[PDB]
Amino acid sequence: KASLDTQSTQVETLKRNLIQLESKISEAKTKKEMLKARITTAKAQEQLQGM
Amino acid sequence: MGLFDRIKRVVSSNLNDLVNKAEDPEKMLEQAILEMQEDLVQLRQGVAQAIAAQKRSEKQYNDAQNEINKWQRNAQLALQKGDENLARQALERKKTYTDTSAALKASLDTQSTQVETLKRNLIQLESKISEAKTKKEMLKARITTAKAQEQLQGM
Repeated sequence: KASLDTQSTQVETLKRNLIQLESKISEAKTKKEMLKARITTAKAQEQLQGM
Repeated sequence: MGLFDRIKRVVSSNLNDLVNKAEDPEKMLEQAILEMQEDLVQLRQGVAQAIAAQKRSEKQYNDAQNEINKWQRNAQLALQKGDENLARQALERKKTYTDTSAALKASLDTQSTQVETLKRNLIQLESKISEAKTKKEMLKARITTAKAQEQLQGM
């Protein structure tokens, strides 16, 4: 029972860690999205040259 | 000295030759436009991905809220039980979860603001391509006038 309780506590922590990890990837994606927005501005400058 | 001097003469000739080969109004605009179109599609996909990512975060946030509610019920049960340790553990669990939920909500709000900006940017980008098309249309009209002059020669 003691081992099970410890195991139960451990799995819950892992699940919480997994959720945190999942949150971290979303944050990275958000950072990537900001970078993508910057790329569009560079593309716009190129478009002006074409005109 | 002349080696450096030789490069300058060569560079001017090389630069002039290179620009002339690629100096096509339609080709230059098209290449940039194609890249822009691809970028726009990628941006739209990214926005869709961001929305999907945001939805996943919301689901996680919803689960956390449900967990807090479950914890609250347990805390109430602990008080009825009269065990101090059980009640204390529940309170600690509620506080960390609440902080996490608040952080998630703040992140979600920021994400929501960011996706909206991207959507607005995409709309602006879409407007920009239309403007380019309008410019191209004006150029096309000019071409017809040139064709008319050629037609007169044929007569």
